[PDB]
Order: sequence, then C-alpha cells, then structure tokens
Amino acid sequence: GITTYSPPTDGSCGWHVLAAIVNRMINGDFTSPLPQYNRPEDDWASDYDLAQAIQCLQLPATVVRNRACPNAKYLIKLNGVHWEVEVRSGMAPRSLSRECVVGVCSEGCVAPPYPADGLPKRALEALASAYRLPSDCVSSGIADFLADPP
Ligand SMILES: [Zn+2]
Repeated sequence: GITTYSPPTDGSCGWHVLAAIVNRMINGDFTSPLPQYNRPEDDWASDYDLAQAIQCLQLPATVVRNRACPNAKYLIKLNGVHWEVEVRSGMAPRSLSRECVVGVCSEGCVAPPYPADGLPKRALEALASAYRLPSDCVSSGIADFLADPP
C-alpha cells in the first residue's frame, strides 16, 4: 500500500517533494504548501541538491536509482524528468546513512529507529525561505535558517 505525491510541474518539483514529506510528517498532509515557482530547466533541483537538503532537514528519505533502500520511509523518484515521492504508509521512519539517502546502499543495509525529536523545530519554514534561491544554494539557505530564525 503506497501513496505517491506528484508536485505541480513548475520546475521547483524537487523542493515541492521535500515540502510534502515534511508536511506529511508534521500535519499528515502529503502535499507541498509551497507557492508555485516557475524555474528554467538549468535550475531544476538535482539528485545532489535533494540529497544535501534531506540531510539538513534530517528526513527519512532516499533518492532511488536501481534498488530502493528498504529502510527508507519516503522514496524520491523521477518519472520522465519530474520528481515524485512515495510514502510507505505503515512503516516507522528510520534514520538513514548518507549511502541510504543517496540511493547507493548495498543489499541488506541497516538503519536505527528515527527519534521523536529527529525533525528540526521549524523545518518547513526553513525550506520556504530557501527554495526560491538557486537550486544549488537552497541547502545552505535551509541550514542558515536552522542556525538562527526570527
Ligand atoms: Zn539503505
């Protein structure tokens, strides 16, 4: 039993995917609350951008390549050239390693339970502030916010 979120194809798809994961974890609402932001193709969030942001936001998510990490609650995929995200609806979230997050973990990787305090205080505000920055700067943006917000 799986639920897949497909964001509006504004070119900020990648950041809408992360927004949705956070929006589901926090509110049960598996959709992006971020305003649409039309982006040239050159500024589409890359696998590397998403992976760095996952770590800033400390999300139990993976970018899948070949095999999907069996420890990942959220699975970021692209069909065609647009990012989407699946949630394993049951499944308790597990804290993932860099290899799991990046989608290169090998057969029978291991992950511990994700803690109740695992998610940053105001993670979604952080993402809101940063997602209109150039895609490769967004993570730094997110990190900036989480170090001191208003
Ligand atoms: Zn893994």
